[PDB]
Amino acid sequence: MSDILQELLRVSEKAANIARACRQQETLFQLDFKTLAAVLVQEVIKENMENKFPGLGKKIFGEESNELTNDLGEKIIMRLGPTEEETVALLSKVLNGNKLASEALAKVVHQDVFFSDPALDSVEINIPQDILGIWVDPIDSTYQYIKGSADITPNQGIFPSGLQCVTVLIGVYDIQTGVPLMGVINQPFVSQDLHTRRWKGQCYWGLSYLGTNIHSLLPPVSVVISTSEKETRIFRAAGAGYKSLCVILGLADIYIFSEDTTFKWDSCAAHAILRAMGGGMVDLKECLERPQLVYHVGNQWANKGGLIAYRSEKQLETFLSRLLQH
Ligand SMILES: O=P(O)(O)O[C@H]1[C@H](O)[C@@H](O)[C@H](OP(=O)(O)O)[C@@H](O)[C@H]1O
Ligand SMILES: [Ca+2]
Ligand SMILES: [Ca+2]
Repeated sequence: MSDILQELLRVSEKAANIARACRQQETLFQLDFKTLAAVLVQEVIKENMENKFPGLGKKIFGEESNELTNDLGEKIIMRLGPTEEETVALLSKVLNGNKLASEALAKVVHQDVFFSDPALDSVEINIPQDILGIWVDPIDSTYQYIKGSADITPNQGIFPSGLQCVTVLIGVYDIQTGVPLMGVINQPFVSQDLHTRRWKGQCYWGLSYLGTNIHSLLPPVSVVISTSEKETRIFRAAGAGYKSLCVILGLADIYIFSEDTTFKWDSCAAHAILRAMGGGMVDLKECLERPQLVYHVGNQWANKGGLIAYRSEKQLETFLSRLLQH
């Protein structure tokens, strides 16, 4: 429902805050750290949603485990809190007792966020909690996150690489039918002030429930196609979330992926937002033999057969016609 969606936006901003903190504070920029940040962000999302909506916390699935393996080989189960002290203790257990890295992490983990949207505040939609499943990618395009390029110049509005390709993806789907219902995409690194080195982000939301379709306000902007960097008119770009975003905003009309290296958490949130706009994601191999992606049944959680992401079915039929006449 709209309430759950507002909470998801809030925790998306907290996740973006953790992601930015790990690269803009010197002690965190010091420092496997990428999976540490990913597992931490996923756990922050999960625990916030469980605390605000009891019973939801078990329904939140993601790319990361909640277990980590420190330098000694100890398995540590990630449970934060109940407040900052035990979080600093747990982080000192994972980070070999580096006290100020632990303290900075717990400081931005437990820091309250009051990020809202007046558009979604008046929307009053209720959805029974028992039917909701959640796929979460805490940090999409991890290689661009660690690479940290800030100076990349886009091509026709599309960044081929850089921190702009990093996203936090939170998708909600129907447990029984497998249809995506709700979507949040957080872009933590959209704009950087050259003189303060501070990054401004963006967030996009969508909802598609029983014939009702709402979405966040989009900025104003033959076919334009986005492909990934290792895919084997047409632009290359990093990030599954980011390419779906290019389709959402209209920077591109089709996003094709022919490999089987995406998963439900890569595509769920974006699929829901696209669905709220008349678009969707279809199974690529299924269309070529002549079928929307579902999120309740696995194979394991990979989107086997690749995908096409589209905002307008007009463009999809045009493209498939021209495509398989060769
Ligand atoms: O950048 P591409 O070429 O679109 O490749 C995508 C990449 O962006 C991420 O979505 C990646 O997940 P992750 O970054 O979370 O490991 C996914 O597995 C790759 O297939
Ligand atoms: Ca990821
Ligand atoms: Ca991913």
